[PDB]
Amino acid sequence: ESRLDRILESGVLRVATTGDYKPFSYRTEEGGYAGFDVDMAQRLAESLGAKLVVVPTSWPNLMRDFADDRFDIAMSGISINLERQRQAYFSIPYLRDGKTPITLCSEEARFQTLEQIDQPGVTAIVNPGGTNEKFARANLKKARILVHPDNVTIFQQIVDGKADLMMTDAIEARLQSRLHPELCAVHPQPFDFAEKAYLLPRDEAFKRYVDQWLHIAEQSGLLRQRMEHWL
Amino acid sequence: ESRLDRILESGVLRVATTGDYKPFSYRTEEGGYAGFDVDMAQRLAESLGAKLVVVPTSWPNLMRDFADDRFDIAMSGISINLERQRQAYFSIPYLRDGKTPITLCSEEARFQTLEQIDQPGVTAIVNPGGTNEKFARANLKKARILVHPDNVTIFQQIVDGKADLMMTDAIEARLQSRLHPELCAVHPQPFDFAEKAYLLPRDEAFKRYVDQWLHIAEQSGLLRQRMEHWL
Amino acid sequence: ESRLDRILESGVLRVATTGDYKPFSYRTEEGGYAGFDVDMAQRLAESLGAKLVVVPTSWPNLMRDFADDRFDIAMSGISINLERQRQAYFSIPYLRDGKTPITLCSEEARFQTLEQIDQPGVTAIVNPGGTNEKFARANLKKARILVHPDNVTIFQQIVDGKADLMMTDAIEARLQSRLHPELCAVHPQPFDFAEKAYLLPRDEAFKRYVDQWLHIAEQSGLLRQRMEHWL
Amino acid sequence: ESRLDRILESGVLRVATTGDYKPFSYRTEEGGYAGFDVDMAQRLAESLGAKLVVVPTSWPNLMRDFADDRFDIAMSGISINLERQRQAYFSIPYLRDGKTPITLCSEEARFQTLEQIDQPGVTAIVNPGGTNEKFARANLKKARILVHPDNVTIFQQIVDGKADLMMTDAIEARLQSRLHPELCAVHPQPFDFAEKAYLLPRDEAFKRYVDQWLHIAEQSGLLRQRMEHWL
Amino acid sequence: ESRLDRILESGVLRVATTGDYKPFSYRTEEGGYAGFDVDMAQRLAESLGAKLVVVPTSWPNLMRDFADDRFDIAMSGISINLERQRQAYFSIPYLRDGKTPITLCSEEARFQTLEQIDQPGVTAIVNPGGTNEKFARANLKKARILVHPDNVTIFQQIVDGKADLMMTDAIEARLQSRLHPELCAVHPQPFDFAEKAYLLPRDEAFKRYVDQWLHIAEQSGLLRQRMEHWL
Amino acid sequence: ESRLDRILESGVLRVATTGDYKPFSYRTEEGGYAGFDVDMAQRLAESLGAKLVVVPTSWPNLMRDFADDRFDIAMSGISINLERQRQAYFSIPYLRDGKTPITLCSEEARFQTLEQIDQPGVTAIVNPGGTNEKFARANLKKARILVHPDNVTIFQQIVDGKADLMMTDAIEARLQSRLHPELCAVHPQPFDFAEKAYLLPRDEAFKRYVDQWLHIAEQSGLLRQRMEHWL
Ligand SMILES: [Cl-]
Ligand SMILES: [Cl-]
Ligand SMILES: [Cl-]
Ligand SMILES: [Cl-]
Ligand SMILES: [Cl-]
Ligand SMILES: [Cl-]
Ligand code: NI
Ligand code: NI
Ligand code: NI
Ligand code: NI
Ligand code: NI
Ligand code: NI
Repeated sequence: ESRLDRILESGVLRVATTGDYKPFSYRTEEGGYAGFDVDMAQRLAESLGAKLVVVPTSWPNLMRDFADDRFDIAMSGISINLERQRQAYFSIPYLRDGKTPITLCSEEARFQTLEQIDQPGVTAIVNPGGTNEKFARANLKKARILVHPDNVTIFQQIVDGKADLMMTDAIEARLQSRLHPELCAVHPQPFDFAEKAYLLPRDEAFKRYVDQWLHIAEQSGLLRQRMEHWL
Repeated sequence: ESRLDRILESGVLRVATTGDYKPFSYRTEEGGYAGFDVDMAQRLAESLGAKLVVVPTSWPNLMRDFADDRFDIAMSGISINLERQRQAYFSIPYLRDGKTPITLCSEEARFQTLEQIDQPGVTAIVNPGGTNEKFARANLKKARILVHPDNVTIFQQIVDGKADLMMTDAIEARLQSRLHPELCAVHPQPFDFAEKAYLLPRDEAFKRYVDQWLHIAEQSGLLRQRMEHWL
Repeated sequence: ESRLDRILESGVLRVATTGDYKPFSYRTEEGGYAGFDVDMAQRLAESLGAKLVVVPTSWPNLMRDFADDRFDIAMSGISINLERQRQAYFSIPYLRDGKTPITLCSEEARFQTLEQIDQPGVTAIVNPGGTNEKFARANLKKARILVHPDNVTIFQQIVDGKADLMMTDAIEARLQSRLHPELCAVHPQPFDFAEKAYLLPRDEAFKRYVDQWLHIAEQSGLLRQRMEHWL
Repeated sequence: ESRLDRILESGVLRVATTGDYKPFSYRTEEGGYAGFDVDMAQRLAESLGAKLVVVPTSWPNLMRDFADDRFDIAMSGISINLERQRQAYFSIPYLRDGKTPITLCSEEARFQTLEQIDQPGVTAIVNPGGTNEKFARANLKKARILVHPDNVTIFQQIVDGKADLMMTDAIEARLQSRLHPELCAVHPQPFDFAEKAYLLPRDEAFKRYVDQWLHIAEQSGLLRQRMEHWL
Repeated sequence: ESRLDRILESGVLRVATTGDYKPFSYRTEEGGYAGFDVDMAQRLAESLGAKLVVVPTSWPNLMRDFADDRFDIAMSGISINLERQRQAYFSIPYLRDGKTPITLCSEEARFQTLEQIDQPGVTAIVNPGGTNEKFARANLKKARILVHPDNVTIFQQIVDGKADLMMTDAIEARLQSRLHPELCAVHPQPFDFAEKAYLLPRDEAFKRYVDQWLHIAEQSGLLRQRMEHWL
Repeated sequence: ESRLDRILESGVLRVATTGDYKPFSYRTEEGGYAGFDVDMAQRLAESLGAKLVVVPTSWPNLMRDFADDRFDIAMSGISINLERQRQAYFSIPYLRDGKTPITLCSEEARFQTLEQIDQPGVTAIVNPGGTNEKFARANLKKARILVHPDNVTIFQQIVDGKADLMMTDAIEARLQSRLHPELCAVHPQPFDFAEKAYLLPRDEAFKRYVDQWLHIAEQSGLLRQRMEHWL
């Protein structure tokens, strides 16, 4: 009936992950994968008596890969949103997040609200083809949106004065502000709300299983332990 | 597979509503529909890229209209109950409510408990064919139950002395006690428990979508904003 | 479509229960069944206009009986675990529990953690073929595990010095420590986490109904009332 | 030692109240006092075996009357603030409130934040000599502040176009928006935070008593009962 | 300045206790004292580098002994009430309780509310000179109140048919219903609210210390540990 | 009467701080003070219309300086403990913390509990004369305690193999594990409980004021804002 049965029979759990989003999912020096969600993936696979098989995907290709049935579950710092919910399921959430500006610490007071940010003289930098760009284009009608394809240098462009800010996952803003003390994550009284969860096929029994596993992890304190370790 | 796909393809969301229950659902002077649940309906339709098409229904006809597939979702100050759950699904809840007496303020102390209310000398007035009548007949074995078909004058009958009280949705009792300072909503330490939710077909993917949409509204604070506006 | 419809048509709800686990499920002097979960079962059956038909099962046979479709729901102090979730569904939970040591009160400080317990000189007694034995074998690599088939005398073996402790449901440890003031339930800052819930077939509509019924019981305070009565 | 002893000996509790703030404190047709805080005052006096003696005061005179020892406690919809805390004590709080704009419903979107409100072309109306005026002058450096002494007509000035909005207690904004459907209370995701509490002398034992009384009212559900009745 | 300093200098903490209220305070076979509050007392004394000296008191004499300064703190299953708050302080609370009927299990449905209980044909038994008698006389204007001085046999009188019920601390009702399976503690949706706390002199610094000690016990989980052990 | 009045009259608030505990209190390149608690200190002083005057103190001298009345309040990442509560007051708490091991990440599993840590072959390093040393000596009867006076190099000694771990404030362990990815903060399901608060004189009115100020900061979200900025 269900993918749950298929996974139990094959002894393989195919987990898609991007490897481009520390602390959730990133590449080891040896070319392997590591991170909070890789850790969780190992635990889910083990609960199913299954080998963990990591399937590479990317943000632009995530939903195409989903439709093509390239994986059983995607675990990679993925936000729940209604566009994705059109085609897929999500597990129960494991983290509260949301987009938020990262900007020069010296300019923090200037960029608290969309109204302050959405001005002709402002430049918001974004990476191409993902939810960051969608969020910028949906919420900025006046500010310049600068699309920057090289994610290795994107935050550096803010420091270098090519852009005023980027609006990205709060967890990313926070981490980058550590990598670049020059930068600060804006933190109003919240800027946007979202949750992280695991992307699932439209499969009732498999979702019930994944949710039960994640719920036990959450209530037992295991989830918090791993979050304290990684995040 | 799912009604979710059908709605996404047709670009129409059919929402049933009664238009007889301010603040959830009522008629504008022009003959249109307005209210908290009409507002929410517009937001759900928009999230689906769909036109909102309001389908009239009524309390006596609600479940018949459901069975006849006259709508995709019903949004109209509808309480979750197990009788309806026999045939339909409900979304996650958006409001805690429950039946409660509305009575003369001067008589408030007399009507705190079913035991006090369920006495030969008491008259409880009710509207025909809905959950109010069912609740009265299930909980009053001694008191007189007076069925009154004209909802425009029903609360006036309490003030006029034709009945001692009515047991109805707390939100309605509260509102009517504003319309008629003569009346008070009874508020024990609670009288009955119920939640309001949206009536759904037995459709897993569509329910998951609606719940995700409503959950985001709830956690982001949007739901509270609209409740503060309307309720 | 659903077992929900079948139950509504037949007017019978088949509930499996073990009758070997006071306060959830036990036998009356007359050979009937009683307990918290029998009480709840009566309420669920009544909500469905159905006769309650109790179907005997046992811990070793529970999942076999499930696979054989011997019952509609099992209600018997059953813990949610992922092994069972492989084949079945669970309702939303009604009690937080988890395994915990029961030991001589005089030895309580010695048996707070698995590390203290899992030592060559320690003997943990367990009943055969259930989750207690599985838990012991999964968590004790050094201590002796003593399998004792006679559940009537099993706790007596601790008092009699044949074993140091047993690790069992906290609710059971607590109750037995009342039956035997000689014994104490260990209570660290928690030892293991689990929830009790009702075992369901993979049936979406029936699960939605059961969950709605149980949710109303929980939020209305009925669940707490019955727990205060029995537990 | 304490005013507590003095009140217990004299059998009189002097409670100051303004009588100008329904639902907390207002005047009856006969010239008496009524309201939520008068109700609570009666209960506190009764707990002390004391007569309730209401002592009139006003917002401009409140702290002067306090310094002059004209009362034992003031109960009148009073917000805790640090200016008052310089000289007085407060009981534990009984209501969460805070200032918020009340404006034309048609203009609600324009007045969500101080930044939007504090513009040259905007006029904020306020009553003289209280916390409303202090709040306006502390938070508006550009907008016009219009001082209006006649509290009976002050909200009417907004409707009449003499002012764009007033920033006042949320409970007042809410109530006035009921009196004038023309007006709406602004409700962002919160605009300002404050609590209502009772004004006390610097008297440890008397504060401990009042807090114990109020805590019992809160935890027993009595407080909520009276709030549901009045507010 | 404070009793805190005096206790620190003398190295003695005088704790009053009744020894007539298991599980809080009772007598050992050897004539010593034991119980949850004796345990807590030892911990408070130790934190102060002080010897624990237990001072006997009784319910009728508690406040007289307080006034006579016979002890530093009383720890004995004592409820906070406003009568005691007239003269003494209380620590922050450590347990939520309240009076509740204990009655024959077969009669449980008959005695849910004061209204049902307060009838001419009903007899409520009470022990003399304490809060139980005060509660009965304050809340029963019709029922017979039977004063029974022998606390060893008082619950037996209910079983023996000399009385219908007693209204006493919920923790006591619960325990007695264990001692006498014949009896049940009534548990409405709550009957009365009260908290247990420690009785303190009007001494600010000593109260701040005791509260800090108890707060740490509560937040660290120590309090729950001891409650799980004793209660 | 109170120091509150004295501060209001003098227009000076003397705040003691150590300047040796980033992120709470540290020295700027210019020799000034900075940090979360310096930020909060500025806000408290401003609320009192007072100049902030920072008074240097140190961990060994803190309580001596308190007794000598060298300051009005101490704000410096100070934990509430009962030893300090003997002489001083604390404000309400602003942060939950507690001691926890920091150790090599590779050795994390070995040092989860005091029992594992307190072994002959283990060396715990500590700084002299503070709560870290007191905690080590109170909880380690077998492990070696190595006292290391140079706080600049103390964590380096763990990395260098001179010690296995240090037990220190969780916030410090966390920060140092960032400074030294080589190290990890242990995070069991909690190791020890403590709160941070501000050290106050035994002065009722001043404590009530400080608590009111801090409570407003907490409930308004200001406290969280500053914590998100600094911590
Ligand atoms: Cl770690
Ligand atoms: Cl509005
Ligand atoms: Cl019972
Ligand atoms: Cl009312
Ligand atoms: Cl125990
Ligand atoms: Cl920041
Ligand atoms: Ni770790
Ligand atoms: Ni609005
Ligand atoms: Ni019962
Ligand atoms: Ni009322
Ligand atoms: Ni114990
Ligand atoms: Ni910041």
